[PDB]
Amino acid sequence: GSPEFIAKEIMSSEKVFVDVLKLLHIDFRDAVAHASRQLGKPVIEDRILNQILYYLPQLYELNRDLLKELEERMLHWTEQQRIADIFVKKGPYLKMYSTYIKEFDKNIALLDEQCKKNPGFAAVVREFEMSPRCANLALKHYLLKPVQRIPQYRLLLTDYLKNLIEDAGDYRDTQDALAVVIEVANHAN
Repeated sequence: GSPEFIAKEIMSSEKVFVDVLKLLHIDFRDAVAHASRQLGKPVIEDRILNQILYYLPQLYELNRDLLKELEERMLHWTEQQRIADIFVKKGPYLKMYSTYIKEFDKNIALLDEQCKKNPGFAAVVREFEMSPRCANLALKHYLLKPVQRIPQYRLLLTDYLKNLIEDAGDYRDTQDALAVVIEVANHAN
């Protein structure tokens, strides 16, 4: 059925998106930590790294849990055809993507500055980008994914709503979830 197919695509694309958040918050951060242990001192100041990886601990925790809830829903779809309440519940936290989007250009410029002016950090970034984990895509490519994810939620939830029955089941929560994600998406303007 169309609603289940679209909900499955929300889940499957969320698996990929959470893997990007892992790449940034866990794998890249671990690479910096590894270089810092090799050197015996931080290769970059924590406060600067955390601004480059802006809100990534919060976003990783938020979407890791969103994903696991979606996975539970899709495993039990026969008995309960609902996903949108999960987005509505997490609304206050999804609003963190608004500041992520609004600060993106400044935080990418900070990444660029730090790679040009801090050679130990530049080396970690380049070696990570060339590693199989990144597959020779720049860190900025992955840091853009949260910006791109919010319009994807909008498209997917709009298609989901189109295939629901009015004022039954997940319909009203899908409307409210769409309102949350549109408010976030507008910060790209």
